[PDB]
Amino acid sequence: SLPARWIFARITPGTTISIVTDSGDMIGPVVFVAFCQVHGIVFVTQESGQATTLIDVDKVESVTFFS
Amino acid sequence: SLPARWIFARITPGTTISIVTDSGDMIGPVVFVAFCQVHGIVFVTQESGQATTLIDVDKVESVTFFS
Amino acid sequence: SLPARWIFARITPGTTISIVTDSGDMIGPVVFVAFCQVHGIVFVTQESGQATTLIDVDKVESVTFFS
Amino acid sequence: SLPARWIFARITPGTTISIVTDSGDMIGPVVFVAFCQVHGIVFVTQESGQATTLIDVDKVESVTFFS
Amino acid sequence: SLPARWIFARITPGTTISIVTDSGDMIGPVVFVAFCQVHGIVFVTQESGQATTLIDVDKVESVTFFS
Amino acid sequence: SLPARWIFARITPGTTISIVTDSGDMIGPVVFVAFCQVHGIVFVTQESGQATTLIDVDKVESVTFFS
Repeated sequence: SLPARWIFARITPGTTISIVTDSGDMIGPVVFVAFCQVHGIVFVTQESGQATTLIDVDKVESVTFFS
Repeated sequence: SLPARWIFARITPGTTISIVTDSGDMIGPVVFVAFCQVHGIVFVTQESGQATTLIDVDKVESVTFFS
Repeated sequence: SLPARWIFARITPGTTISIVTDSGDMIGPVVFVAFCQVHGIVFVTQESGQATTLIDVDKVESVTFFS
Repeated sequence: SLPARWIFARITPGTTISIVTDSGDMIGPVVFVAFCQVHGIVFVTQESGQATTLIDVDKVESVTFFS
Repeated sequence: SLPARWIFARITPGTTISIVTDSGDMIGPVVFVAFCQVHGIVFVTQESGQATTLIDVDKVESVTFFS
Repeated sequence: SLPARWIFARITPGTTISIVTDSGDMIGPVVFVAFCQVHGIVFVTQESGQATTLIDVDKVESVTFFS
C-alpha cells in the first residue's frame, strides 16, 4: 500500500540508485542490495573496505535511477 | 481529496515544473512524464543520458510552473 | 478551524506577502493571487515572464506582511 | 493543555522574545504583540515601516526571553 | 512513557547539557534549571545578563552530557 | 515491530556505528554502548573525557556500519 514499499520491492539487486529522505540527507550513488518487506528494512552499501547502510523504508522520500 | 493528488492529476505530461518537498530538497527544472494515482506515485526525469526521479506524492509540498 | 485557512482566507488579492513553510523554504516577496478553500489550495506568482507557485495550505507555516 | 498555548498566553505585549520553529527558522529579536487563543494565532512584529509576522502557535517549538 | 519525559525528569538541576531538537537546532552548553512534567515544560538558560530558553519536551530529540 | 527497535536491539556493544536522525543531524563515528528497549532509549558515547549521547530510538532514521 505504501509507495515506498512498492518502489523498493521490484528493484533488482545490484543496480545503483540515489535516495533522498525526509531529513534532506542526500545519499549518493549506492548499489542496492536487499529489501525485506515483512519488517520493512532495506540493506544498501557503498564503497568506502565496505560501508553498509541501514535505513527505514517508511521514512524514505524518493529514489532516482541512472541510465 | 489531497491537494497533491489534484495538482498532479490535471497537469499534462511534458511540461517542465520545479517541485519543493517537505525536506526542503529543491528539485530544479524537470519535465513531467506520468502520475499513476491508484497507488499514488509520480514519475519525473531530468537530463543528465537520462536521470529518472521517483518520489511519493503524499510528501510533495509545492509545484511551480514557468511561462 | 485550521489557522492557515483563516490567515489565507481574508487576504485580499494583490498584496505582497512573504511566506515561510514547514521545510524552512523561505519564499520571497510574492504577490498573493487566490486561495480556493474547498480543496485547500493557494495560487501565488512572482515575476521571473511570470512564475506561478502552487503550495499546500495545510503545510504552510507563516505569512508576513509589509507596510 | 498544549505547552505552546501556555507559554504564549501570559506573555505581556511589548516584551521582546526570540522564537524558534519546527523548521529551524530562527526569528530574530521581535516585539510580541498579541496571541488570540480561540483560533490559536500569534501576532508578532519586527522593525523594518513595520514587518508583522503571523505564525501558527501549534507549530512553534521554543521561545527565549532576555534580561 | 515518553522517553523525553524520563530523560528530563531524573536530570538534577545545575548540570550543563547539550540538546538537539527535531528541527536540527543545535543548542550549545546550557545549564539545566527545571522541568515540570504535569504540563510537560522544561526551562534552560545560558549566559549572554542571562538568556532563558523555553522549549517543549515532546518535540525534543536528544540530550548529551559531559564528563 | 518498529524497524529501529530491530536495528538497535541486536547490535553488540563496543561496535562503532554512524547514525542519522529525522532532523538530518549527522552523528559521527560513535561506539554503541546500550539499548534499553523497555522504554526505548539508546546509550551511545564518543570521545571528547567522554561525551555521552542519549537519543530516542523511535525518532532515529538510519544506522551505518563499517568493515
